[PDB]
Amino acid sequence: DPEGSILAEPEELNQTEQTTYEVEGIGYDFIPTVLDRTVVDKWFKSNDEEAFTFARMLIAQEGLLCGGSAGSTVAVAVKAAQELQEGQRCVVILPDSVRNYMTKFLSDRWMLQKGFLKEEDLTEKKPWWWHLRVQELGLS
Amino acid sequence: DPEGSILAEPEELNQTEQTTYEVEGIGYDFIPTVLDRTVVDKWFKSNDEEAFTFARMLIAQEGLLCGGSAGSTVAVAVKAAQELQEGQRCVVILPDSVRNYMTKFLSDRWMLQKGFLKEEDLTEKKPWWWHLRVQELGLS
Repeated sequence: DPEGSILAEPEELNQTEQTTYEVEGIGYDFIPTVLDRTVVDKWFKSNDEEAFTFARMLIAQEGLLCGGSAGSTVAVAVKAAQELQEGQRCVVILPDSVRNYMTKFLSDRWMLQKGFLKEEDLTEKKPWWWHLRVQELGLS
Repeated sequence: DPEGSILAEPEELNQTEQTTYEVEGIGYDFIPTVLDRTVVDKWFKSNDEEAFTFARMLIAQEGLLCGGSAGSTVAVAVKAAQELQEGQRCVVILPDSVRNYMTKFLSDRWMLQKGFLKEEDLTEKKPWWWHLRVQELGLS
């Protein structure tokens, strides 16, 4: 359940100042009738930053063209499955595709504007010549 | 005695193929009537390249504004004087000043033009930034 929603229980997890989040399709300000919270063993809260980071990581490392909700699910799973051991199995549901987010997190400009990416993080992975200026080239 | 000239004795010293040299004021293709070679203990041959190098060294290090002929004398002095020990004294005659050679060896272009200097040899003493290009500067 993303931060800013009230679905997650116990209620102590929902104590946050903001109720606006960029992730789409999950989280609500009310408990839907169809939702049976009694069968959910445990709940985890997630934030937009980790969701989009994990979605990008999924796209780049596994080839799964998924959206933000999938990123949130995988981010929660990497924490929850720590209690598991070898020979056990985990399953995560990836709801939607990246077609609905082409100009959203899939775009670096949007993430930088929203603050989910930092110049330090973006440039740390870049090669040595990334910061050299154009004038250093041989050009005429 | 400069190379090409025949003032030096024994005659075996004067066995060289070129009869012309850049240095001025010393050396002739004949023995002057006033020259009494008998009072000279030893003779040395000299060339332009070493003479001008010492002349520049004299100016750059000893502060002596003397011509190439003075450089020739010192160029041989460092070789002949090696037989002397501490407490002994050596005297070198410096004929004339640098005034008569401004466009000559005093000019780096003239030395490079005559081949007495090499680009790699000359530039090896220059700072590390010597071979960088203008485009690398910050300019607007």
